[PDB]
Amino acid sequence: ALADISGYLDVLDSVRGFSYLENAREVLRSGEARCLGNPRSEPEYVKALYVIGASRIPVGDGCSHTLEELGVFDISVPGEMVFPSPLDFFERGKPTPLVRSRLQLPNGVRVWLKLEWYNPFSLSVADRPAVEIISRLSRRVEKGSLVADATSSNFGVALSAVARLYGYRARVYLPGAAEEFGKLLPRLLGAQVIVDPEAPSTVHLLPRVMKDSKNEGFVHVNQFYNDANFEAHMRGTAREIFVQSRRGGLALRGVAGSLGTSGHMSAAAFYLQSVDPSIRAVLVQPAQGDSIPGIRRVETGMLWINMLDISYTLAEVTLEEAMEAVVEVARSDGLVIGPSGGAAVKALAKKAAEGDLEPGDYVVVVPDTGFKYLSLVQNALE
Ligand SMILES: Cc1ncc(COP(=O)(O)O)c(CN[C@@H](COP(=O)(O)O)C(=O)O)c1O
Repeated sequence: ALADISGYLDVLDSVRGFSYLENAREVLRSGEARCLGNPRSEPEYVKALYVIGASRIPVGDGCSHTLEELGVFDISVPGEMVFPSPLDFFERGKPTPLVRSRLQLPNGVRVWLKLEWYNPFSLSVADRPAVEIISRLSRRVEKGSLVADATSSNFGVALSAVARLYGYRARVYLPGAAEEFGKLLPRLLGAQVIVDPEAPSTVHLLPRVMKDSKNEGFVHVNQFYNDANFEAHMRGTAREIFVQSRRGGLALRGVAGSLGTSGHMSAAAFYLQSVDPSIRAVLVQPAQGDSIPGIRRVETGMLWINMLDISYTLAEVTLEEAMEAVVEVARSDGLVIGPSGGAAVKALAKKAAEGDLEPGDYVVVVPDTGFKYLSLVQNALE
């Protein structure tokens, strides 16, 4: 029998650790889930169903239910794109678009771009962990409280918009090299902004954010370490790639993407590899010395990509190459993607050129829109 999962969402605040992900993997592998006689007594199984995108739980004795029955494949978007409020727009206005590029890659690699700027608050993939993180906290943190984090730009914008929509104040910390939209748009959205010209990277800033958190008592939502980030992408980004691949008729052979906190690409690789373990994940390594906004090198400390049972391949990409790929996609598709999106197209093209990849459909997650990076666009034009 089926029950509405929204009833059982306290397992989100009681289950800890990654061991529940075994259940998520097996349900996705087998395409079905066993009924729970006492759902309240299996909180790991319930969390696993939420995390893969079920809206209903299987309840009863000996029965089982398919992904489709559990609502993994439910259509959420009203055909007419009308929404009673901004958060309902964020929630129901999904999947984000998956668009075949006209770009031709060597060796039968067909390229599809998943456009994460179609998120309403930061015009970036960072809306999704902001919403899930503030939502989970809205259960236990009193309204009016301050929330804060370190960001490269995007997550701090999404944080400021989302915290305000739920009744919280926000503070964002940024390094001096961050884009101007990152330092300015949070103030527009009513958040306090702290810029460190000394900080060379966003993780550099984490000790200061932690220290100020002890002194002032604000909630440090810590997108680097908060599992709600990874879980937002499992039930959003990754489940969409799966559902979009199936209903789209793609022969999905891999996904490509870039790593900041590593939340969205871990989710993508973990989720799809549960369904089919030969699916590649090609991941961008910014070249040592180079700064590509929003992203960073693996060895510098990433939670999910490291701890989860995920296969991936790295590719080194310089900022110059990322920008040449922004240029090619624009001229080829008329879409203007951000530097980290060009970096992932470039990483996929490298692997294609080397003969490493099966022919088929590859999805590239494009984190944001190039319109936000005019100085780098001007440099690339040269
Ligand atoms: C523009 C851009 N491109 C890629 C990413 C990577 O997503 P992840 O968190 O792996 O999921 C982001 C994410 N931006 C964060 C993190 O900045 P860091 O370099 O310290 O991870 C942000 O603060 O906005 C992004 O913005």
